[PDB]
Amino acid sequence: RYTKEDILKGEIPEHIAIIMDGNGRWAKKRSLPRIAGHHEGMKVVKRTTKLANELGVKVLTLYAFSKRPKMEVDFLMKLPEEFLNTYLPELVEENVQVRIIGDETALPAHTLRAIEKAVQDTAQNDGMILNFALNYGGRTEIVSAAKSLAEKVKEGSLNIEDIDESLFSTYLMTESLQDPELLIRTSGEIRLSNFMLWQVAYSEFVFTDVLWPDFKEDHFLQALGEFQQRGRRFGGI
Amino acid sequence: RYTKEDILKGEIPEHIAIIMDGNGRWAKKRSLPRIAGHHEGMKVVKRTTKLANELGVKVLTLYAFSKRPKMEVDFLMKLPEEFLNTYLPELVEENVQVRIIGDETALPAHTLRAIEKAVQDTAQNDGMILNFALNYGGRTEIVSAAKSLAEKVKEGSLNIEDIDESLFSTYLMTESLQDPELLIRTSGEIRLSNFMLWQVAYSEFVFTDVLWPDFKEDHFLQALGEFQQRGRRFGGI
Ligand SMILES: CCc1cc(N2CCCCCC2)n2ncc(-c3ccc(F)cc3)c2n1
Ligand SMILES: CCc1cc(N2CCCCCC2)n2ncc(-c3ccc(F)cc3)c2n1
Repeated sequence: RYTKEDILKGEIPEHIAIIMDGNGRWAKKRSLPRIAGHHEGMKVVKRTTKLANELGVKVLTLYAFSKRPKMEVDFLMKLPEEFLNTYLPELVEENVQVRIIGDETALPAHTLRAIEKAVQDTAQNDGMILNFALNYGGRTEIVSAAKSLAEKVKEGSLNIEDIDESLFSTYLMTESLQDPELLIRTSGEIRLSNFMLWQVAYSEFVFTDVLWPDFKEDHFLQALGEFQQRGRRFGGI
Repeated sequence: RYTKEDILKGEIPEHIAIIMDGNGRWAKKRSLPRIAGHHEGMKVVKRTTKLANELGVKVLTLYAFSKRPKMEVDFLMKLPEEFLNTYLPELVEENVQVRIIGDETALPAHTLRAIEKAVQDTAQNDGMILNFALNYGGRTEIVSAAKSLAEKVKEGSLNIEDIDESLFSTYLMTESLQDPELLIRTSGEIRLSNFMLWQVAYSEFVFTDVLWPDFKEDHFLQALGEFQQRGRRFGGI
């Protein structure tokens, strides 16, 4: 419905967050193994990155889910390395900054050292930020912020009366990131699932039935079109 | 589409939260003054309370919004008193517990003393809880929880390593309430608008274009039907 051209003439949210869901359901629909769903979603991460960056998006936060059989768990823990293997050279050429939020202690040393090198390899780029949220949880992030504030208060380098909304935001894992103007959730679930609770206080939400491996350029455009037409509504605010 | 009978044979969320929006837009549609929108929404609070309580709902959290002309601001600040005036005797007979969350210091003394008496007048009831959220904000609630935890840590009655997800929940304004299984937002906006950020981490969300003064029994049923059919879906989880 919405061509690319139409979308560009309109407003482009600086920070988009996508809850990438439905990789396994896609595989089942396809009569394919579950791991083939996750691999296909990996290629969709690339196309989304490219288009969002072409579109002038400034931050793209992609959320990958967390008790499946431990062959599948190990496989997903190796996806970052495969993705970075195949797509990092064009990520540095396309001027992307690779970044990661979440509990990093949940991944093996080898996976972290691959991730951390792609990070420092793109840190001197200044284009789009590609933020991967891994083993990330909204409530845990909030509680960890409170505990670190409590510890500075305990040590006497922070006074409780100086703890305010903006200071609290500096203690979250997204401290140097503007809040997402747009959150997209694929695979038909209409929930937040413990994702960026504090940060999406005022974000527009766009839900779609489309499964993440199917969520290609046209579907991405339609969500932007949905975002834009909300800005063109009349009446009260 | 969904009769009452159908809805009852299914599962009833124990805690529902509604973002009551669209009172003014309804008035404009009706060629009526804005304050007549707010008064009509007040009568919809009653019918929703009655039906939810008949339906066996255990907690009903209703959210009323917060810079309009100061004739309209003063008018909304007097709605609690009018509502409690007209509907409290049947709220005590219908076994409802009236409760309130939010920054109470934002209302005048007379409005608080009316609210607080309706509270203690129903405190010895044990049926449905009717929770009114007034001058309530998700982020401020979270920050106030951190500041009180910081203060017990400062005084030495709490150790930082004992601050966890469940303890953090005890410091929110909804401390003695289960998280809502269902959040409903009327008037067509698909956003949270800084409402119960921590508490809706896992809630099902139901959005509707219906304006709150129009949101009567049938529309309420359809949202429950929507809630129930999500539980009957197949595939992955
Ligand atoms: C669970 C682990 C996982 C799963 C996963 N999926 C499954 C989630 C939906 C996308 C399909 C591929 N992806 N896709 C990219 C990454 C990635 C992570 C870190 C990084 F630095 C670069 C890329 C990824 N990581
Ligand atoms: C802003 C103040 C306001 C506005 C308002 N609206 C406007 C919001 C949508 C509902 C229409 C009537 N309502 N409806 C009930 C109450 C109420 C508050 C406290 C209490 F103890 C009992 C009832 C209410 N309070």
